[PDB]
Amino acid sequence: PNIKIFSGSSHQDLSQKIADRLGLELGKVVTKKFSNQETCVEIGESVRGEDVYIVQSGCGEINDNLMELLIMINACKIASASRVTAVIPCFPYARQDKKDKSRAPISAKLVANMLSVAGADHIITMDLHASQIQGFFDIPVDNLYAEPAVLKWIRENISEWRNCTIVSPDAGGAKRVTSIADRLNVDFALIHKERKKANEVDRMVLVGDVKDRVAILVDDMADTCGTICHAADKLLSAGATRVYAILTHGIFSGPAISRINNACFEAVVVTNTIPQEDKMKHCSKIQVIDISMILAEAIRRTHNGESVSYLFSHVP
Amino acid sequence: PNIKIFSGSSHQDLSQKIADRLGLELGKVVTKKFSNQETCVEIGESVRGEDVYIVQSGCGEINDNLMELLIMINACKIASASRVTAVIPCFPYARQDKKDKSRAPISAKLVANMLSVAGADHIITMDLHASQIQGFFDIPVDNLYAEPAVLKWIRENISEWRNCTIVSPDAGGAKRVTSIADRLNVDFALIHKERKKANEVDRMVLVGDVKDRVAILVDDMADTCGTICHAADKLLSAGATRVYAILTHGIFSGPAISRINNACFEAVVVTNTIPQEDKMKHCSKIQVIDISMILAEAIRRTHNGESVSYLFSHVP
Amino acid sequence: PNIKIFSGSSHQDLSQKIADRLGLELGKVVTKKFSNQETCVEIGESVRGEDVYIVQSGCGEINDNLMELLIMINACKIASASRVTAVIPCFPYARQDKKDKSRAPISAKLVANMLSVAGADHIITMDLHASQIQGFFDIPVDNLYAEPAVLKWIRENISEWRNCTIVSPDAGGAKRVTSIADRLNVDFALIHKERKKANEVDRMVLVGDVKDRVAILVDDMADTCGTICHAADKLLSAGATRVYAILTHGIFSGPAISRINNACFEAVVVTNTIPQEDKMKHCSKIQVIDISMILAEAIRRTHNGESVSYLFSHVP
Amino acid sequence: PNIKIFSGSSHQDLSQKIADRLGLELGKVVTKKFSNQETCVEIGESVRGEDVYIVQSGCGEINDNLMELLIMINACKIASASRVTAVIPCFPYARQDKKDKSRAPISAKLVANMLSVAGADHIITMDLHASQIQGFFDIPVDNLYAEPAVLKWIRENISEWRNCTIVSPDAGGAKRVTSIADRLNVDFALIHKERKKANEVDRMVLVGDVKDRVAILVDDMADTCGTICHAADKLLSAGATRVYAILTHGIFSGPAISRINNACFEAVVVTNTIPQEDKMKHCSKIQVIDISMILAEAIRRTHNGESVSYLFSHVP
Amino acid sequence: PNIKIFSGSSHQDLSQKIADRLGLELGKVVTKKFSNQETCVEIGESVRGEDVYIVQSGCGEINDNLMELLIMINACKIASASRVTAVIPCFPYARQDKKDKSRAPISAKLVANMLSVAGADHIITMDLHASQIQGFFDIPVDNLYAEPAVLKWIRENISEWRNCTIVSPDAGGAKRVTSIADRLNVDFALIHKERKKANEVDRMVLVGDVKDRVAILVDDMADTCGTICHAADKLLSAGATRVYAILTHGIFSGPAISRINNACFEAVVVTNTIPQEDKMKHCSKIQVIDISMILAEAIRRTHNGESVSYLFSHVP
Amino acid sequence: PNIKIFSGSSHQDLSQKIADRLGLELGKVVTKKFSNQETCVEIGESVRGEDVYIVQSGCGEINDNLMELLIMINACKIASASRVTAVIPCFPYARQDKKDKSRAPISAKLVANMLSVAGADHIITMDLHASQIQGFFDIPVDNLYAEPAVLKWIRENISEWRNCTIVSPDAGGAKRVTSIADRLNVDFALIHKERKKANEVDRMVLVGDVKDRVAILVDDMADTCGTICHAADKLLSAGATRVYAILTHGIFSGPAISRINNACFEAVVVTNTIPQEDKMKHCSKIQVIDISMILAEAIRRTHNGESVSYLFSHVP
Ligand SMILES: Nc1ncnc2c1ncn2[C@@H]1O[C@H](COP(=O)(O)OP(=O)(O)O)[C@@H](O)[C@H]1O
Ligand SMILES: Nc1ncnc2c1ncn2[C@@H]1O[C@H](COP(=O)(O)OP(=O)(O)O)[C@@H](O)[C@H]1O
Ligand SMILES: Nc1ncnc2c1ncn2[C@@H]1O[C@H](COP(=O)(O)OP(=O)(O)O)[C@@H](O)[C@H]1O
Ligand SMILES: Nc1ncnc2c1ncn2[C@@H]1O[C@H](COP(=O)(O)OP(=O)(O)O)[C@@H](O)[C@H]1O
Ligand SMILES: Nc1ncnc2c1ncn2[C@@H]1O[C@H](COP(=O)(O)OP(=O)(O)O)[C@@H](O)[C@H]1O
Ligand SMILES: O=P(O)(O)OC[C@H]1O[C@H](O)[C@H](O)[C@@H]1O
Ligand SMILES: [Mg+2]
Ligand SMILES: [Mg+2]
Ligand SMILES: [Mg+2]
Repeated sequence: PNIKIFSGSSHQDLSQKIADRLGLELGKVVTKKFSNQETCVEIGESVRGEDVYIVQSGCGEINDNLMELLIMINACKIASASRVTAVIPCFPYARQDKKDKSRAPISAKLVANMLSVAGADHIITMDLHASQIQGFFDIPVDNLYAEPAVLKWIRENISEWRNCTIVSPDAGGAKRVTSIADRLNVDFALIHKERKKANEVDRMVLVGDVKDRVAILVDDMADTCGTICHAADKLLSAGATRVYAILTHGIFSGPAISRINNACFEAVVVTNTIPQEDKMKHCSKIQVIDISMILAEAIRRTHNGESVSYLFSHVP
Repeated sequence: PNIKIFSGSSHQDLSQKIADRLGLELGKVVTKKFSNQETCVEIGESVRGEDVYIVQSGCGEINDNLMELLIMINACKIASASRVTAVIPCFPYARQDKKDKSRAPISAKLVANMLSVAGADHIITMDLHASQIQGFFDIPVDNLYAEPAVLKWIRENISEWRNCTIVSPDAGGAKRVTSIADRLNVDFALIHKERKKANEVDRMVLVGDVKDRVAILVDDMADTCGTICHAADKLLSAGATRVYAILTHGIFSGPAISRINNACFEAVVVTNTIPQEDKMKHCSKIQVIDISMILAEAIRRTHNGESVSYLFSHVP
Repeated sequence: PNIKIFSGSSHQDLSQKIADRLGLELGKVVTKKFSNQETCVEIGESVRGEDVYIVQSGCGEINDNLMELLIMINACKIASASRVTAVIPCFPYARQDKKDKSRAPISAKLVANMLSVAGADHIITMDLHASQIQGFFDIPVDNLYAEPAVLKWIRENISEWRNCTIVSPDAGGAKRVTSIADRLNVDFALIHKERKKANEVDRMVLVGDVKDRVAILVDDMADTCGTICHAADKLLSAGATRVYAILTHGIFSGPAISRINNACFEAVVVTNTIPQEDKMKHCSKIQVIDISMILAEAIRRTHNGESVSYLFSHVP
Repeated sequence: PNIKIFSGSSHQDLSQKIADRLGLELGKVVTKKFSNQETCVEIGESVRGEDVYIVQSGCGEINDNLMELLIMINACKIASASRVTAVIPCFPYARQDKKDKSRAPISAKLVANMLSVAGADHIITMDLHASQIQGFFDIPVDNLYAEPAVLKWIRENISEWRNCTIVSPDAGGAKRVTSIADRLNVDFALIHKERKKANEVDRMVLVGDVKDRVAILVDDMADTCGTICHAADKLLSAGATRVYAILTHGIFSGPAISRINNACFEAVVVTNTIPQEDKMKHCSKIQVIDISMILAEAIRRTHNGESVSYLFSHVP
Repeated sequence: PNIKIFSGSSHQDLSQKIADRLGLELGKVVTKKFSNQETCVEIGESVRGEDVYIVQSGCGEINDNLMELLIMINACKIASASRVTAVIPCFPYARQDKKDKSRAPISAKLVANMLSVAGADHIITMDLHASQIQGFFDIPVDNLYAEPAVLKWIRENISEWRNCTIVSPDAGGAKRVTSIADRLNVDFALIHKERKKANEVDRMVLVGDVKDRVAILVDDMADTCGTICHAADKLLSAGATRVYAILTHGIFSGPAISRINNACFEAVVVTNTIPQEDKMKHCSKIQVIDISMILAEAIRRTHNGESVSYLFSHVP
Repeated sequence: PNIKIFSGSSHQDLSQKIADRLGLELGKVVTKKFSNQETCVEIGESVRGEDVYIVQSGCGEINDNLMELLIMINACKIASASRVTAVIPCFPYARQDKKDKSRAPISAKLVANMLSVAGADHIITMDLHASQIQGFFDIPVDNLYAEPAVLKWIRENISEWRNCTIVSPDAGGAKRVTSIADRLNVDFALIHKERKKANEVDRMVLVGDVKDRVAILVDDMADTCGTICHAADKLLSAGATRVYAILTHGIFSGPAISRINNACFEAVVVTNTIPQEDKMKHCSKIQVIDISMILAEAIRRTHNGESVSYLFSHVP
């Protein structure tokens, strides 16, 4: 079997980068819409007995892209592909990973079931919002970390990183922030927005010392940037000299760009798990860490039957 | 168990009509989008041990609506509903019902599998593009016909219906047209657009006599109205006095409204399996047959454990 | 893995032809009946890690043959075959492909589920009564066409084929007839037997012109030959000079042979998806198109991981 | 839900007896064959929300009957039956319950899987050839014993039953014979036909004393009656005064009737799990124990949610 | 259907309390071991059409208890129970909820799959180590909180609770601690043990102010009490006046009792999701919050088809 | 793919013998217990695309070992092993192979389902208590016989084996004993313990002649040795000169060692499907037949795609 890399409509630049790093051309696929807005998928080459990797991030037109991915997976399976792997850099519906409300769906589990029934044999993803999403499948799920790339960026772009403090913008980010602070041998802090019992002012509590130090906000994603912007205001109010925000998934939906442009961030750093070209044109603060080499190495090692553990300590 | 009727965002007027005919209020659901365009479903009441019917047509934002339906089905199932029925008046991806091309997906089968894995126990639909889609599920699938309502409309709105000829706009509609012509005891004709071997003019062949008679075009759906418009030009060129078009699913996507407005149709008749309010505002030729009574009777009989065979001979 | 071709009891001559065209000997199998008429299957060689193809048509003792096929598939799967493919030239129960009656089974879907649970990984079949039967499986299903062979036979055996008209014996055959007429660039006609509302005479309506022309009846199968015989009487009554019947599946059950012998057919042409040796001995009108080369090429390309699209335009 | 009893073509007299004992009329079903010998099933009444019991023994046209049963189960399931129970008095393919040969199918497991995929929720059967067949399903399987009826017949029809010896015709029947001998407080013996290493004479070894005593052969079934006839010759050669044969399943296929008529049996006693009317007309030695009351009580208790343990100690 | 409460061997006192609060006697079950240490389960009464709740905590002989629970679930399912619910107060293998190591199993997902294949229709559990474990099933999973009972205990047993600080013993407990601190309107702190890069001294970092205040350690479980004991030493070293530890699952395996007896805890508070009678006899610091009323109310509401949302704000 | 042999904690000496006979080192696995007695499995090497064989007998801590095996299977599957085979020399819960009691679980079927859901693709086992357990899986199950090794031991260790009688200790062993007696061309006898109707003395009935002959007791297993010890007393009381006991599974749980030491056995012969080192230290009568060569040959032939039928006639 040979590696066949197919791109959905979501992140075709990332698919191209992965294919170039693998020394391959992208597989021939026409991914369009019928007139009635139904997804049209036209695989333009044989995938018989091939090791098919479909790159599709959960971003942009989320349901459009997920349906595109499912249809492409099913087409490859029925076309007798040896193995179909869904490379989903940003897993859609990952934040709907539990039922903590009455009648609430576990949409991440539904997406996992849909991918399984479409015929996916393997999932490659980066920085799942909850790592337990790996357990939502009965197939192997690669949950790659952007943490080595984040550490590289911090050590190369922040002069006073050895005296910095890594800040969690919410309680759920504590593990990620503590891991990064341990790897950098720096202090960490946590910011919590307390629960909205009524319609008074949202107030943020900070635990840890950030006074007269550079604060690096690290989180898994910035959708509306309410979390990171509120954390940034709190950090400046607490005496932080400079505030950075580093995310792996830059969704930047809704008012995020205006929020960041009016915030105090020295830089907002995201990976290219989601296309950022449009976002960077309206926000100069955004910088992008390319993770295409990580995904390409993961695909290559999956095809060659080699461990991907190397990707959790080094940036290829 | 009690009937609980929930509406998706696709066709809420039809859901309201069904609920009124059942003497019920629509179940409390908030069906919106998160900022990143992920589907948000908030069922506002208990469905424990209830007989849940979710009305969602395949129309408008097709993938949005289908994801909404799947999430609502899964939420109801996890919320311990006694039974979850998907009332899908127009089945999405129904035209992708076979693999007659290399690497082509069977998207209808994928949609059926997704509905099954979401937890649907029963499907109620009207005039499946292919009746074999019933076989795409392992659960009961009600394939209701709009034919009795179509016959009622023909007998009440076309004065010379006894001398009319029912015309199939393509080869695939032949069974539907022959059934309608048999029930009306009238002649039938078939129109075929021959295959596009090269880039010459599309030419249509008509088998049957339509000269100096009213021609009624009957088809399962009109998406772009290319089929019915081309058939209408052919019918007028063949000597038909007046041309009607009767569909059960009025999709009217893309250039359909301009096509119909510039066509020669006496009337374009569709059911309300898809919302038509916007379409009727731009095309006076469109008239709507309400099928909400058929769907309401089907839901009521399903809940009461009664046969729906009555719906195939009478309009309630 | 190597190709292993196993024959059921249904069509062993076709299995032999396929094996010869593949340059193989048929796999050693004893397919008999126990005393109590239970199916006895004794695979006489190892199939470990082999690519097993089991040839069994739906014909003769239908349930006997289907049980034989299921038992052989399961034996091969438990015997650790790399892949088990059911080569079913005529799919049994294919006409029971929908539920258009109260309490009616979808027997084609049940057969598909039984084949899936027996362990079939791939289905190769010719001219499914409904192409949507491909969607009854979650495994790849090859629906081969006899149309290229039919076109070859028409062009080589009917002198006036360029002025002929291809006739559908019922409404459901319209797509097949229009496709053949397009490929031959000839006229087409359709014959419909209207629905039996009471016990009066069955009357047939013909749409299209067949007067003073050769009429070729093309259908997917002739079980009792009531359809083709009634169509032939109608065609002669309408002024057709000569009438041919071309089918892909010659079932010829019940009164079919006497019907054909007393009909006006110039020739009844079927493929050898079903054994015809016995039928030809009692009806001189029957001629057979060998499709063993099509099936052998399909099996060879499936084993070699090559596209079978070539089989839809050429007869090997 | 109400009890609905449907009969297949196999044993309709037993179905009638069960229905009469339940105070019900048999459900309206037409079970015939299409012209091409495909099974035709036409359920003539609604089974919506009903507790459906389908009676079909594995006998006669075995594959015909099993396909009939599967199609009826699937039709009832798709017709929205509350529960579908397969009442299979003699389980087909029960003797193919293991793989003790290379490439041998486990046909009993395949039949169980087919019944499960057809939609059976419950199996009621009598005296499975191997009780472990209960484990071939994931649904409850009632394995009823004919042993209480056998003990009743022995105590009422054999005057010297207290001095009799119960004889196993093979090694596999030892548990059944020991259980019966324990319940009767009588001696037991075992007869073994040693393995056919070459083409010499089949010789039978008897362990236990049967001299000058009545010998009762007890086995689960008599298909060809080779086992019981050879055992009877051995028992007479060993000095048994009279020889009885008691089976629960009288298959009597092939040469069984001539074998019994030429044997020395005082009586051959079978239950009516298989129709015996034809067999009794050609063999006066055959007597029938009616087990319809056992099956009717099992169905009634299953419907009422009551234990069937009473059936293992008493004959209702 | 009626509530049937069955106890495994793990926590029979809790099962008795639940049954008393439900006004029921525990179902008759013998749960012992065969001589070869295989689990023996003997359900002593009919569960036909019953709503069966099996109480079995993941504690003590973990694999013994889990196998007991699976066997009891399967026995109830095969015994035709209407519904089988596994009441698992402490979910076993819950800490193995992700694959963050090479070749690491997701044991929680395996346990969920085993419960699903045993036939569980519903899971009721308290304070899952990861709430995403709800997504490991395709059945409803009730993840009850001990938080209302914890808040009640804090407000009734700690005089200076309004000036206390709730402390997370690790980064993963941050959400639980922030929720509790929000509900009490008190400060919170977090303690992190940094990663063991080499064999130097384990050092703990504290973020937040605990000086001269009562510190309440809140975590989901205390297995070896290394986390809470190390956190307690850190809290005293940081100037906390008194230190409490509140857990929902008191596992107290290995050296936990000696660790607590030599620690500085004012009280170690656990629920009775795990039996604590033996632990309290050797550690006077341990106090138990009874949660049997929460579980009993959850079971009663599940049986009655009522929401359990009331249990997340009130202690019944 | 390469053979990877992994050992559980149950029988590591047998795993070592298998690995040596295969010329391999055992795969690196740490199989321990967490503090709370949860199974900890740490596979120490890549199994990507490997043919993994996990050796784990059902013995010792039965539930501990079975959970270990399931966790290791699941870890190998998620670690992308090409194929995972469970080598289970003594199948746990094999005696719970049917439901012959009210509410009784079929624990063997549950174990099979658990192995299937863990991801096992193949099962290799020796002398299943019921061969129908092969039918409890949908994957191939190798049921190897210790009979050739038993025959070798008899012919090499019992001087008067040609005049011996092979004795079944119960009715269920009759097939095994008759097969062995046929292969040795010797007499056979059967011993039955009649059912315990009340609390009187257990009495044993012997059918067959053992007077003044060596008696060889052959059974599939000796758990408590009650069966073989009672049979030995009966055989001596019946005039047997010497009594041997040959089992394939020596469980020897509970009072078995004291029972054997106080019995009259010339030798108790078992295979090493279960570790016997501890048992032999307290009972000199126990001798061990090594079957590691049989298991190693089975694994090697499974990997090489060769028949294992040779293992049923010869000891490698
Ligand atoms: N150091 C690590 N940190 C986090 N996750 C890891 C780590 N090592 C492995 N994983 C997880 O395990 C998966 C597979 O691990 P890998 O080392 O590539 O080999 P294997 O597939 O045999 O376990 C990765 O995709 C990742 O999800
Ligand atoms: N021209 C065609 N007309 C009809 N069916 C086709 C055609 N081409 C392909 N198919 C269908 O697609 C199946 C597989 O197509 P093929 O071209 O062999 O490659 P792939 O399996 O990769 O799709 C065929 O078995 C057939 O059912
Ligand atoms: N005494 C018995 N001997 C043999 N099988 C039995 C016996 N009692 C029960 N069974 C088996 O258990 C099944 C169901 O048992 P039953 O006592 O009716 O209640 P439950 O279904 O709750 O177990 C029966 O159909 C039969 O297969
Ligand atoms: N306030 C809440 N906090 C956390 N989990 C909740 C809450 N409300 C509901 N849940 C979760 O949802 C499950 C079921 O919710 P409930 O309100 O009882 O009704 P429904 O089952 O219809 O959703 C609970 O068992 C719990 O896991
Ligand atoms: N002589 C035999 N006696 C008993 N069981 C056998 C015998 N031959 C084969 N089997 C069973 O069949 C299984 C596989 O058989 P084998 O001959 O190795 O080839 P195949 O897997 O192709 O059937 C064995 O593992 C065993 O369970
Ligand atoms: O401990 P024991 O019961 O004596 O030995 C196990 C026996 O139980 C079962 O019948 C096995 O076939 C053996 O004969
Ligand atoms: Mg967060
Ligand atoms: Mg059409
Ligand atoms: Mg923790």
